[PDB]
Amino acid sequence: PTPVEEAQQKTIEAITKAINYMAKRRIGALLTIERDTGMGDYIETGIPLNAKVSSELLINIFIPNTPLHDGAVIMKNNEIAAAACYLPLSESPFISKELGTRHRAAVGISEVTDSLTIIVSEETGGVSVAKNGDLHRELTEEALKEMLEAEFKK
Amino acid sequence: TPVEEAQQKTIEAITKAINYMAKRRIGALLTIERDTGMGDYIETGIPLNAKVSSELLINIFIPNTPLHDGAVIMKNNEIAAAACYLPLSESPFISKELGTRHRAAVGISEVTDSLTIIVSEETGGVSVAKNGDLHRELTEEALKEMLEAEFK
Ligand SMILES: CC(=O)Nc1nc(C)c(-c2csc(N)n2)s1
Ligand SMILES: CC(=O)Nc1nc(C)c(-c2csc(N)n2)s1
Ligand SMILES: [Cl-]
Ligand SMILES: [Cl-]
Ligand SMILES: [Cl-]
Ligand SMILES: [Cl-]
Ligand SMILES: [Cl-]
Ligand SMILES: [Cl-]
Repeated sequence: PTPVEEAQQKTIEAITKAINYMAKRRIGALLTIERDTGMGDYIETGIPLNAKVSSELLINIFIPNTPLHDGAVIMKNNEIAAAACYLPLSESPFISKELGTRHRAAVGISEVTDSLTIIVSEETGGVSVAKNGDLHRELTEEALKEMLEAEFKK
Repeated sequence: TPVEEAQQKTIEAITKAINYMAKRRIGALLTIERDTGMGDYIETGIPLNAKVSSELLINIFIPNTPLHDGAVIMKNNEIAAAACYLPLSESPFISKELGTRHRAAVGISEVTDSLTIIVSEETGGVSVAKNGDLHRELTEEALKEMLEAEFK
């Protein structure tokens, strides 16, 4: 385990801990992780943080009725770049009618970037992921961690 | 100058966040490093190294959240860490009207030249600890003058 590999693993654990905490509490969340496609244009629409990753900061951002909780958090490598960001809303006809704006935004950014977006439903606490225009819903924590590990490789 | 404009933006962010928390009576503890290094206390909290904004400061201190207990420590115009430990003053002149937040603020002000702002969770009153003294029930004008004196 090189320092970079360990850093990546700590970031993955930080994400999965935060998502699990919010899922249990029905705390709605929208977390977009930059991959190879730069997302500066969307990062600039939010509140700049440029912060180190922690599960604690991720949770604190999404607490309901707070300044930062609406909109997307966008992450870069080992960084929380900005919160309350705008994302394009998908027009896909495959987006279930019972889903929220968070899901429409996550699929939207996944259609025009190679990013990975995680969504926590404030209705059910269910966890979903948007990638390449596809939305995969009702993920177990095992499924989420394995997705992140597969996606962080490259 | 760019530095000066950055400083005033930081002061405005702090004062807007403190005003918000005072109105809601949200307890808060914010220490700003000056010439005495505070790395030993920064290391006790959660690393952030985050840009200052009123929004982030508010989100940190929301009650019953991971980051709300402990001190935020600011250094070099950034939020270095949250949920940090500070030394509790042993002064016999701190009123028992005041909380652990205030005793920690006075304590760090006894061993550093930092400026610490405290919002009371009971009254929303704003105080500042500097050089071992605690200045209570501050107006918005007095807090801004203190921060301007401190950043100059
Ligand atoms: C064109 C447009 O409207 N883009 C949006 N993006 C995001 C991330 C939004 C949002 C609103 S409330 C919430 N939790 N997330 S709206
Ligand atoms: C020895 C010791 O414990 N020092 C402390 N520092 C800080 C900043 C504290 C705090 C603020 S709010 C809360 N519940 N605790 S206790
Ligand atoms: Cl970019
Ligand atoms: Cl939702
Ligand atoms: Cl779901
Ligand atoms: Cl409170
Ligand atoms: Cl908590
Ligand atoms: Cl208090």
